[PDB]
Amino acid sequence: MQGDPDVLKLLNEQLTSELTAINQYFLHSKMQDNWGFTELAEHTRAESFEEMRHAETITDRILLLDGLPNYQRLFSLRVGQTLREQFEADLAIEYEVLERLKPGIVLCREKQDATSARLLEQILADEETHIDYLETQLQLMDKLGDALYAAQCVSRPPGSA
Amino acid sequence: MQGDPDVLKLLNEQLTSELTAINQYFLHSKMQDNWGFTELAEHTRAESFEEMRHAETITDRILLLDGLPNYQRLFSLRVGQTLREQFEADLAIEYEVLERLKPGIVLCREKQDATSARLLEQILADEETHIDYLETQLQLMDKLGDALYAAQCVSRPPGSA
Amino acid sequence: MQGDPDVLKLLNEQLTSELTAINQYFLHSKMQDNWGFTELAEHTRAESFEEMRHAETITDRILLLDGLPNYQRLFSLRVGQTLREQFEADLAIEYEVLERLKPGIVLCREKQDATSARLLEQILADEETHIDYLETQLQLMDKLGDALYAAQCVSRPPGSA
Amino acid sequence: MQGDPDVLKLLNEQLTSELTAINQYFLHSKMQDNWGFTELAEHTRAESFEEMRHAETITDRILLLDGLPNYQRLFSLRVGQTLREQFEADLAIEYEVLERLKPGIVLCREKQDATSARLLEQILADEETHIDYLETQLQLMDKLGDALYAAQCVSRPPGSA
Amino acid sequence: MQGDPDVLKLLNEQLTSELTAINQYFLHSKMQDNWGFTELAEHTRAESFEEMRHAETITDRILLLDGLPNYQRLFSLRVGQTLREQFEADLAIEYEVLERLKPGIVLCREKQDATSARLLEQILADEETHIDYLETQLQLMDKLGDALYAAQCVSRPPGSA
Amino acid sequence: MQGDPDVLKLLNEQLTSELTAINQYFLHSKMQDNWGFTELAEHTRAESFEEMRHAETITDRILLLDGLPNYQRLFSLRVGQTLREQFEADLAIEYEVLERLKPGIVLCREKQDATSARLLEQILADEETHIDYLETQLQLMDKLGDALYAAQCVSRPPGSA
Amino acid sequence: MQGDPDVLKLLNEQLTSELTAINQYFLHSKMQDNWGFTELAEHTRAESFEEMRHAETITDRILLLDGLPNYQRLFSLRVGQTLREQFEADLAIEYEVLERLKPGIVLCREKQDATSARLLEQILADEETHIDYLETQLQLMDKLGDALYAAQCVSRPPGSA
Ligand code: HEM
Ligand code: HEM
Ligand code: HEM
Ligand SMILES: [Mg+2]
Ligand SMILES: [Mg+2]
Ligand SMILES: [Mg+2]
Ligand SMILES: [Mg+2]
Ligand SMILES: [Mg+2]
Ligand SMILES: [Mg+2]
Ligand SMILES: [Mg+2]
Ligand SMILES: [Zn+2]
Ligand SMILES: [Zn+2]
Ligand SMILES: [Zn+2]
Ligand SMILES: [Zn+2]
Ligand SMILES: [Zn+2]
Ligand SMILES: [Zn+2]
Ligand SMILES: [Zn+2]
Ligand SMILES: [Zn+2]
Ligand SMILES: [Zn+2]
Ligand SMILES: [Zn+2]
Ligand SMILES: [Zn+2]
Ligand SMILES: [Zn+2]
Ligand SMILES: [Zn+2]
Ligand SMILES: [Zn+2]
Repeated sequence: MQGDPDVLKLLNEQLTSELTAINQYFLHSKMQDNWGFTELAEHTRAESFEEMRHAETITDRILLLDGLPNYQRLFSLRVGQTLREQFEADLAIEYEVLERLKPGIVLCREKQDATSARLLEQILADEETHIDYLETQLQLMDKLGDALYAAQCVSRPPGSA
Repeated sequence: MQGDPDVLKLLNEQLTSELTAINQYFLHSKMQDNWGFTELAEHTRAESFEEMRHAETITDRILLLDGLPNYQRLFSLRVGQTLREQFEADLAIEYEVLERLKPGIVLCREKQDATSARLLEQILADEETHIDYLETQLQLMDKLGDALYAAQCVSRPPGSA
Repeated sequence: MQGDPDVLKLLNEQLTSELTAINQYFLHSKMQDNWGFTELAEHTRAESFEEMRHAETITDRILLLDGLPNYQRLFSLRVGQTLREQFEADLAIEYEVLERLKPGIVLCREKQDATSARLLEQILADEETHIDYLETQLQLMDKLGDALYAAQCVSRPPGSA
Repeated sequence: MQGDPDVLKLLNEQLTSELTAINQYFLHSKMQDNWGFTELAEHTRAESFEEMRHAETITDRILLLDGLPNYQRLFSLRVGQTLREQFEADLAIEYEVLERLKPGIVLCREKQDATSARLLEQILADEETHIDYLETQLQLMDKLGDALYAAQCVSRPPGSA
Repeated sequence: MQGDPDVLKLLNEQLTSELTAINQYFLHSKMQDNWGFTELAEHTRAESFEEMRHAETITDRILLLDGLPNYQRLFSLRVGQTLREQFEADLAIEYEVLERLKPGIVLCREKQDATSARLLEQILADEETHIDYLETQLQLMDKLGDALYAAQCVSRPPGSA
Repeated sequence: MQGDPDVLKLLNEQLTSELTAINQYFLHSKMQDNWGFTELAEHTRAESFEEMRHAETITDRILLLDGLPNYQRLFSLRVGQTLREQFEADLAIEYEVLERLKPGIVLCREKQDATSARLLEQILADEETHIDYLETQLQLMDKLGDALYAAQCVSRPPGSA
Repeated sequence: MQGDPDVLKLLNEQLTSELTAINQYFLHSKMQDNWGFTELAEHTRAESFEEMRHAETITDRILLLDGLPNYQRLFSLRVGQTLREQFEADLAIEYEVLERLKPGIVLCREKQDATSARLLEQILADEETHIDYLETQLQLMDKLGDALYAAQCVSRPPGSA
């Protein structure tokens, strides 16, 4: 099938977001592991795999629509130097996803591509959950304190890479 | 620990190659799936996961050596538009790996970092096997003919993405 | 026990034939593997193991007869450069086995060494089976054509060594 | 087999380190247990057993090379009086192992004793990992604070020797 | 891939030595069986199979490097006529392997073929182990006496081929 | 049998001390439960049961020796109103057990009642263990701080009676 | 708890013996393995582990009594060059343990430390049993003769390190 050019442009920009999120989350999780925050690392790693799945889903749809998935381009990674900065870095990307997909979904349905819209509706709900998780962590750090919060991210006894 | 700066530059160069290989192979697998070569696509996808593992292994070592893993850089993807071109594209990056790692391993041992050298020795063996597979497929296409080779890459009956 | 000196000379000639057949078949199977004909390679390797078993059985009898097994001597290997040449090379040694064992068996039963004769009767029937297999493959290549026959010797998707 | 005299001297020096690390680690873990840090004690004990295993592996190779394993000599134990001191003491012998084995490995490979080299490459990798665990715990204590870190090393309810 | 011409020459000489050791060990084991040393025979036969596996591993590497495995040449068998002579025979060829592979591994690494070096490092370790076993048996025969040693090589009651 | 009058006096004083420790420990555990220190409560309750078993063992021996177990007398309970006070309370009575049983065991043996001595030796060992636990907890509260220590005595989320 | 200073000195002296017996026994078992006496080596290794267990038990008690376990000091190893010499060497340290612990036990009971006494009574019983095993083997060698005894310490077929 031939996809609509604007829908393909949109799926491709979202693809770039996902490939960027894969790297950002993956690296965060590895850095978290290396700092001793092994319990938190497991969770960030899983976020990474969800992004891998998003990238795949989008690639499929781009191919089905006879487009060219862009695996060449990445956005700028935000590599945080502390737990708080890492949550904010990943929060920043998730909110860029909303800014895009909120009008994006509406644009797909105007173009009468319900299937693309539904696919992006599913990704949006997944990213809204990530946002929810991240925002709650930053809120928890505020309530517990950085030290105390970080203590909930290590195993007993603390472990390593 | 502090890694030797030339060793880390080499580990990061290799990391970039792995990240590039992940994208190249994964896209190739998806494209093979969409063309109906679903049997071949399963194998190419597995090659992609092996690169993901290489990236991870290298990332760990760079961190242990207190370096900064570069997840920002990719090399240029070669996206082939036929099966032969895809094998040739993937073969071209595996050969780049050899050119890098062959003197690389010797440099690591000279710098007295035998652990990073063994890590790269293991990746090198893995990539030599990928080379062997790819060169054998290009040979087989010559022996069988493109059509008949391709016919061994579809299921019974042929399927789709 | 003292074996008859002509029977021991015969048993040793055949052992040399088996030791040669072990190498020829084994190397053919490894070659086939490296060409991508992995399915065919499994069958040639098994013919190798059959020859290994013949060599052992003969070895045993030579020893029981207080002879010296010759493990030093090999005949000339025919190392084929194509599937057809490999079948022909392997067929050529099986035919040499026939020329030897057909009068050989009669000779053993003349020397009143029935047990060695039965030993060789068993080997002869196994080699007649290999001849049958080989002759049928050469016929099949003529019926199917080289490429099409070879395509039945790869897996789906084609693999390698 | 007669081993190279310099290889043997190196293997024996490393043996002495292992025997020392056994006692230091074992005693550390026992002290940790008596302080109530029973969860951390299990990890420290395990490090002990890893050292016992290195001692054994080296002993075997010294014997295979007709040398005399030195079970008489120990280095100076550093017995720390605090968790931080203990990590620092154990870190200090692991760094001594690096300074020995990094040129040690190159020396074995020069003497053309690749088997001894490989054995020490494996010990090196193991000790690099202890170093990584140790430096991560010292960093964690700085991020969490001594009291909070310590509370991750007791069970719920806190236990004892 | 095209292997280095000098490394292929080495791998091929190693292969001749393995093909020779298969024959030597195998025949020794059969001879041991016919003398009644059936328990010892089991162990010698296994050594034979280990040599078969080395021959295989080397063949695969020669083929991956586009070389021609030499299945035609054998070295001179040393066929011992007593247990002591057999251990000496077999020890003789294990030592020739060392003479060859100690500088060989160094040469592979200089040629920047780490993978072939690693393959030979593995074989070297395996042969060092054979040497250790063989040297131990010859020393045990000295300690126990030939009769008494031999008595530990038969079953209860002694069996036969 | 008729026990020695002096050993019976000792066994009976020991019995009073056990009956007292049952009550003290049991009440402490219940109090700990009502404060929310439910994980700590489990351990204190078990200490109570151990004291019940000591009381039983002593009763049986007094009866076998035709004595009159004194189930009427208690010593003064020390009921602490904080965790620290409770450990101190319980430690106080374990130390009184030592004061009594150290010369007691010596006295049984002088009276030639080895069996009663052995029985008390077993109790002494059990109490030394209680002392070790208690002393460790008081030292841990010093290291961690009262709040932090107490936090290791609650479940997640904190529970109640 | 504060242990009696003389009890602590005795426990530490015995600790030194154990640490020495660990090394002597372990090395003996490794040497026995390299000589081909692999069946006897398994028994000698086990004695080693028993010594490790004594070392641990003593360490625990020294710690419970707020002493400093001495992991720095070793006595002189007697490394025997023959099976008979090894039994004699190991017998010589077990007899040193008797000479220490026989008055040691009486001294603990005088200091009214019955728990330490019991712990050393248990070690004494264990070492009395090693002494019995050791003196029985020396007697057996005299009854069977060295060669014949030795042949009961190898497997069938004789093995190696
Ligand atoms: C092109 C971007 C990528 C795509 C589309 C992708 C896709 C996937 C998919 C579909 C899986 C299996 C998911 C599952 O069923 O659990 C996966 C697994 C994995 N990926 Fe990726 N990935 C990408 C990049 C990366 C990168 C950059 C890394 C690390 C540097 C990485 C590391 C891994 C690891 C460690 C696993 C699982 C390990 C295994 O079982 O092999 N991936 N990926
Ligand atoms: C050309 C050199 C040879 C190669 C590369 C070779 C390789 C092998 C391999 C890969 C196996 C499978 C089992 C294993 O290796 O663990 C095997 C089995 C065997 N080989 Fe060989 N071999 C060779 C020559 C010989 C010779 C000269 C004999 C003498 C009889 C022999 C006797 C056997 C026997 C009895 C078995 C097991 C029987 C069976 O599995 O059916 N081999 N060989
Ligand atoms: C002298 C050098 C030593 C060597 C070569 C040595 C070797 C070993 C080996 C090979 C094991 C079993 C391996 C395993 O289960 O993972 C072991 C276990 C043990 N070792 Fe050592 N060890 C040595 C010294 C010590 C010392 C000084 C202590 C101090 C008490 C010690 C305490 C233990 C304990 C508690 C175990 C495990 C107990 C068991 O499994 O029965 N070892 N040792
Ligand atoms: Mg399509
Ligand atoms: Mg670090
Ligand atoms: Mg015979
Ligand atoms: Mg030796
Ligand atoms: Mg090839
Ligand atoms: Mg009564
Ligand atoms: Mg204490
Ligand atoms: Zn996503
Ligand atoms: Zn997301
Ligand atoms: Zn790779
Ligand atoms: Zn690759
Ligand atoms: Zn045959
Ligand atoms: Zn045949
Ligand atoms: Zn170590
Ligand atoms: Zn270590
Ligand atoms: Zn070999
Ligand atoms: Zn060998
Ligand atoms: Zn009690
Ligand atoms: Zn108590
Ligand atoms: Zn002991
Ligand atoms: Zn002992």
